[PDB]
Amino acid sequence: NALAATNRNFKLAARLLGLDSKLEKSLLIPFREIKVECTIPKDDGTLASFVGFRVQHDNARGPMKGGIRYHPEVDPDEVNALAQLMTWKTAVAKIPYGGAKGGIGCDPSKLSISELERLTRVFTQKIHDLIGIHTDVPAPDMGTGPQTMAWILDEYSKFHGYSPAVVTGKPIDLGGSLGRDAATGRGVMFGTEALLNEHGKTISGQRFVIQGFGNVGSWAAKLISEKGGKIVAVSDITGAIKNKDGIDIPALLKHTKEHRGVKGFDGADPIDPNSILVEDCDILVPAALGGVINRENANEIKAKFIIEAANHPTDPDADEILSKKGVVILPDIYANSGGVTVSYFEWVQNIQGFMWEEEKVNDELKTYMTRSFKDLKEMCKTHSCDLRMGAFTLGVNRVAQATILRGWGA
Amino acid sequence: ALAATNRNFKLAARLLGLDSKLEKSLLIPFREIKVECTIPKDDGTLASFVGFRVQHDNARGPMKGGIRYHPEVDPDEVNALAQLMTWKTAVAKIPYGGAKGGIGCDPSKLSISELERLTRVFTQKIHDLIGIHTDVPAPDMGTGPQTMAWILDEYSKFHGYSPAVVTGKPIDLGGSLGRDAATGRGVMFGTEALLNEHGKTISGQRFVIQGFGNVGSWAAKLISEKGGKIVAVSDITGAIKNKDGIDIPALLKHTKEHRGVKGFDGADPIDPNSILVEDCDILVPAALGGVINRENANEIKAKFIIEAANHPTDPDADEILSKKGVVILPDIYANSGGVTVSYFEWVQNIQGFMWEEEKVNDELKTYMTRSFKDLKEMCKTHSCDLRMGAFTLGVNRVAQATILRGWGA
Amino acid sequence: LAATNRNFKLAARLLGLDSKLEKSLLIPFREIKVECTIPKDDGTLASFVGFRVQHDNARGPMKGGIRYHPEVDPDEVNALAQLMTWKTAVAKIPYGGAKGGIGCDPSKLSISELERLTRVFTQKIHDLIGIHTDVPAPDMGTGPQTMAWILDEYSKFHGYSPAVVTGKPIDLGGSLGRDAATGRGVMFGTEALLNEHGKTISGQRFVIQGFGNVGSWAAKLISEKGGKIVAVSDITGAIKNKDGIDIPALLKHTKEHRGVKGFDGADPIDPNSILVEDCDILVPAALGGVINRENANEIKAKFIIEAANHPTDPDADEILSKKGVVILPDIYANSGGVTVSYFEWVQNIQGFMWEEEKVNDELKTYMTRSFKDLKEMCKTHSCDLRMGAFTLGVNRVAQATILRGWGA
Amino acid sequence: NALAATNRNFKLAARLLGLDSKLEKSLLIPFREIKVECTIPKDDGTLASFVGFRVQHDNARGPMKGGIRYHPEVDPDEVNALAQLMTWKTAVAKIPYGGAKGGIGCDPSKLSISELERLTRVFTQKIHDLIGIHTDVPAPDMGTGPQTMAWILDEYSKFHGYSPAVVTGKPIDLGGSLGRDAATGRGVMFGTEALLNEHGKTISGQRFVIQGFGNVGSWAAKLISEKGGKIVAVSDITGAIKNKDGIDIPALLKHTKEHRGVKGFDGADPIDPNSILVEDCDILVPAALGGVINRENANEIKAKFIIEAANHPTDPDADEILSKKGVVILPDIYANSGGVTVSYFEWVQNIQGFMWEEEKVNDELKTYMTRSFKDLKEMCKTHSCDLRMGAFTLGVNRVAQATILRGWGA
Ligand SMILES: [K+]
Ligand SMILES: [K+]
Ligand SMILES: [K+]
Ligand SMILES: [K+]
Repeated sequence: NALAATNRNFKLAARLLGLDSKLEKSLLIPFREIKVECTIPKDDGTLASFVGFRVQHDNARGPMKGGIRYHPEVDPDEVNALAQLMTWKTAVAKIPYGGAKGGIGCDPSKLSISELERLTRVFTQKIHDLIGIHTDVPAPDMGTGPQTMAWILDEYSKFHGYSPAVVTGKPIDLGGSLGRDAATGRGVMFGTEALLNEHGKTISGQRFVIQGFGNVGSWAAKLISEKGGKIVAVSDITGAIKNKDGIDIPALLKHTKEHRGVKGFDGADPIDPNSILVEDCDILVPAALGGVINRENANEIKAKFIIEAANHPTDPDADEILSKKGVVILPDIYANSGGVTVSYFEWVQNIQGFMWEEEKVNDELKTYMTRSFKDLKEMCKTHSCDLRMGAFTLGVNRVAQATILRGWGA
Repeated sequence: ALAATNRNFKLAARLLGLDSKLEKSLLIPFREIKVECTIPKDDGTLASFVGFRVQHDNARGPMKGGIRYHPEVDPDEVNALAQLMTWKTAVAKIPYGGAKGGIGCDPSKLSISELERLTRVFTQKIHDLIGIHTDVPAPDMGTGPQTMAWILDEYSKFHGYSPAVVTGKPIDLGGSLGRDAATGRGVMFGTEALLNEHGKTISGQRFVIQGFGNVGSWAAKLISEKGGKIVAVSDITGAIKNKDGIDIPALLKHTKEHRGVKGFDGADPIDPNSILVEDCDILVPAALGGVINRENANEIKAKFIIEAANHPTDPDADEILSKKGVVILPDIYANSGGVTVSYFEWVQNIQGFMWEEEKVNDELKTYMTRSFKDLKEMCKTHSCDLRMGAFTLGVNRVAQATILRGWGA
Repeated sequence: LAATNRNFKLAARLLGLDSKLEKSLLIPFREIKVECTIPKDDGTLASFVGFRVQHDNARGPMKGGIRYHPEVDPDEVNALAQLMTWKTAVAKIPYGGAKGGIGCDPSKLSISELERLTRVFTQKIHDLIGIHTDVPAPDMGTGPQTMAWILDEYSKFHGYSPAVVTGKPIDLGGSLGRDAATGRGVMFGTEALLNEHGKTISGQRFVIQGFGNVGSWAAKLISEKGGKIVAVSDITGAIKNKDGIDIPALLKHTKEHRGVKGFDGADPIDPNSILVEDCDILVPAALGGVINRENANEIKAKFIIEAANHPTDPDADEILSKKGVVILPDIYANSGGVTVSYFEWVQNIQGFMWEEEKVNDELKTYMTRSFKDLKEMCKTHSCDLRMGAFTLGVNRVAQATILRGWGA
Repeated sequence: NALAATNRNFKLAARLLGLDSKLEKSLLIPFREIKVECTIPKDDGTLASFVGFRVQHDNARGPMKGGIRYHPEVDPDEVNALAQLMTWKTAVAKIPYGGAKGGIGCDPSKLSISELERLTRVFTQKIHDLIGIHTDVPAPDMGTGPQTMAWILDEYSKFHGYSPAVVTGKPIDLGGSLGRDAATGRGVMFGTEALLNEHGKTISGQRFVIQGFGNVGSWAAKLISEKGGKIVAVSDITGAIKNKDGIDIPALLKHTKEHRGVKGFDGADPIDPNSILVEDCDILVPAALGGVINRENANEIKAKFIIEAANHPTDPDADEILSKKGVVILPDIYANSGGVTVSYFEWVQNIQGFMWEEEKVNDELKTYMTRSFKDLKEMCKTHSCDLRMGAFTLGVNRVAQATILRGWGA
């Protein structure tokens, strides 16, 4: 209900710009769509056939970037929307990538680790000629992780020699970047301060509600509290906890790693899991799932700021409700761009054959996100639009310019 | 009768002892590609088209399949034809796999300069996905030898001169002699093979040929030259009959002059809808699919039907004509002379040395008789009709190569 | 071992070969060792060494088998690779000599492990071989399926490459007549040898020691050319018939059973006396060094066809050299195999398979020409057949080496 | 030779870690071993045939690195040991290389410069397909030098285009690195300060005896005196000299370069050339050859610290004797790693197409060696072992982790 909106925002941005319909159509059509057969022997000896795939949407601004999703549900339209979304996101970030997205229709929880490596290596064999250091650089996604990237790297290197830059999100021992783990969360804290400063405020003192406590949410909470932010409520799959005076995030993290959830945490009262988004605060950070803010609860949001750390957490219905209430929303396409930005930095480090210290990684991230927020701000002033539309017009403009500069045939 | 393809495959897999897991893998195509083809039109404005190529199976060698320029593109049909080509090349005993591709577009609305432009972009967008030993495209609806010349030309910018990358080229650019008559000549070859098995020969037999294009005319020419009596021929302009035999050479001059058979002295005109039920020995549907169907199958008087066209017999008519004792030479074999000679064109390009036409035709006789022998022996093995014998033979060969090559332990 | 090197220096001195050029001809072009580590079926790791000696490629791509065997003597492997270089030159096929394998016991591995290992080996050497570089073939412990796996795995790195290996299944581009190739070659050379002496295969009495893949095929085609196969031995025992063993009937018996011992139509004889049987033509077809000091004087044949490799070590060579026993050397006699393996490659290069009659007809052409070239070397240097073969082969490699030059 | 101890140290380190015996077996086996025929025309026209070779031991952690030896003595076992040592050495240094080692069995002192170029190019032609920018990067060694590398670079570039990164040790005019001459000596001084700092000490004031005065030894004395180190005794090819207040190193360096030895230096009294190891001081630097410290001279060593600047300078017996005395030994695998580390920097600069100023080379060298020393120490803390074993365990562990992360197929 918010991802079908991708094409809508695009067409909206294209109309904000003076985009010609013929160029718009070209930008909509992906550069390449690939489906491959992945047949492996299972541990019981019998054959198992899976379909791997890769949508390579756009490469005008450089090599394509996108995750590999191991998930049984594969909608052709949905995957295409994500590949296109990555094209604008990389453009908003001003990193020299295009957008792509791939995966294998499969359920990893029903495969042995032996089968998952076997499956991953076959998939790499079937697409090795379609990706590459300067063509398409995959990344982890739902159902895959650093070990997956390691296996891809190993098999790919058999066909083209050692190629650490062919995937990002690798283990540190295999050429992964420092700061990759904290990247998206750190970006969320960075972008929040940029937006607050634009209103004469700073993170220090503000009250935060963080819905979701996975990698992104947990890191956000850590770095934000370290900036003086008052984290008053946090939820995860195990429950939701509140502390009006501020949750001690270091203590929570220590509890959360040991106990595998925020539930049972001494030092914060448990609260109704369905009250977390409507809890009283200044800044609301949806950091788990999509569609959690909708027509059913938009009027009950109390924050003046919503930092879309998760993807598509706010449906179009809630978007217009909160606008007509003075709520500013930092759109996900910008708010969580620290991840893909740092992945660009990982690739750069591999291209340069020399890793950066973490202070440099983080320093460049601050620079890239400061600049992109400024450009994002100026697009809004130019087109008298909200932040989300400013991000899409900014992204579509850059792709369109690069496309035009490179030309079509004769 | 086209969507019936999976029916023939699923049956053949059951006639063979194929494991259900291996059967599913054989159904899954090796690769499916969609590419953006945007070109500047003659007026300067942009035009965007989608090109595509389904590469179904390559167990038995490089993939082979036509390129279709047509605005209507059904994904299932494209996949079905690619799968069909996999079985057909296996029946032919030529070392290819099956593929099928094209661009969704209407060439009648494009200038010739735009069509070259569009063809070159498509080649640039897929050149890394085809190749001398990978995938050898060929013409199909909306493309022809000129299109192949353009592909050859653009592909060679990326890989050096590569005449073997496409078949159906002009003779001047390494196309094969005998390429025009190949399908038609193959039909006559398969007819004699089938008749020889019944102690009969072409000489004397009465032929009805529905459709008089390249395939139909060539069959009529070469069959009449073997002593066959063509008693009726129909085409887009009408149908003409002569119970004592139509003089094909004279008819060919009339049809080349008058762009149709209607008006030919030496054959009375007859109802174009009556052509399939005319009295004869051998009926050659050579125009369209499904022309022999549930409504007219019982009314066929021929003891043999030579499927020169593709899918001329619906499953319904297959059983009616089977029980009435009609032997049907199935399309997958009967018109394989074309794909066989396209293999010969490629072989000649691979060997850097063209064949005399007599060699082309002589190898074709060898390839189609030997494949008929194997086709015959499969039917006896499984007590099945020719069409089912062909699918089981084709699926068995691919399965053998797939199993020999393995799935990485 | 050093058995080969002994013939080589002898041939090198027969020709006027420069000692420095001779040293280079002896040194192999390349020696490769690679680690092949696979997970075993129980999950634990297993590490094997693969290897390939690439001896000489002056005359074209190198050719040689892959042997899966636990015993790996570096001296043997180099000797075999060097021998292949000479063998391909006597055959006049445009190949050089190479030889490789994996130290492992295939009898202790599942087919899953054997496939895994084969593919890993291919990954480890794919960049060191190729359709125009080095074309492997089956050998001890490998067969057509092994070639199929190599073909499949190699093709992931370089596209479909049927010509990268020979000995493939026919379903994957293997040659017709490949199975009978070596056996037919021995029959061809026997007729050439007899024709030089005013005799023909027809009428001559054959005792055939060994009835494996090669021996069985030899017996078949000679019986069909009128040869009287009067005694045959193999791993299970020996049978004799002065009027001739019916090779089809013998083949029927052996195909049902696992040996000829029990064959109606030939009474059994002593398994170790076959070499000393009364006949005109004796064919050692099993193992090396079997013709030796202990039984050389008791050979009654005037003709010995070396179907096996190194069946006569130097000791018997000189004993039989006197008294007039003719020996057709292994380097030529079993070259039918490597010749038809060349034809398999040619067919794959041409993308168009040959009828079997063409394979066999070209086989007859290539071996006749090489025999004629072989005899003239013997006449030129007043030497026996074995040295004549070495002189011919080493001459061809040296000529090719010199024409191509050394930079300068 | 403490060279044959290589397999000795490894199986120990592999046992200190929980290394599966089968994985230990694979880590022992080299990835590839190559022998090639190198036949060239000599200047008199006659043929000469040589055998070139390259052991490529391990590449789990990256491209292989190793020297090319032009030397008539070729022991296969020793060459394999050296390539294996390099695998561990690069892992301790934390540079992304594996270990290799090669050469040509030949005596360059019996060859003209024209024949040496001919032979060098023929060797490159025979192995060009087995090395590469991301595969295996050779370097000078005994019998080869910058000119050798220039010829390799030139001939290789005919086959793969300009490839300055294919070898290190190049002439500076062809992309060689600044500071490469002082690298090993400077590295010795860096590690010495790192070691002393853990003991609350600094280079300043302490007494140095430096045995051997080659490239490494001379540079060490130079850099050490400049930090305040008191070099009280020096040995070289011509003899040994002493000065209880400290030998004036700048003045001596002037004396040694003109005269080509230390024999004759005003400002330092001569001493027994065979007494050099038993001189009283704080830090003794064996900097010439291996096995110079053995059981016969171990008990009377007066230093609390031995900086193994040379390779294999301490035999196993003395290692335990000096441990049983409170003597700390900085092992050669770490102490002289400045060379290989800067060779990595040379490669990096060529990969990036942009040379570093010398100060940057030296600052990065300091960074890499302090970081590796800190890592080396924490390994000792975990395994309660000496510095030498701490280095092997650290290197073997890193290789083992990379190997496992990349996996084995199925
Ligand atoms: K596009
Ligand atoms: K398939
Ligand atoms: K040689
Ligand atoms: K290893």
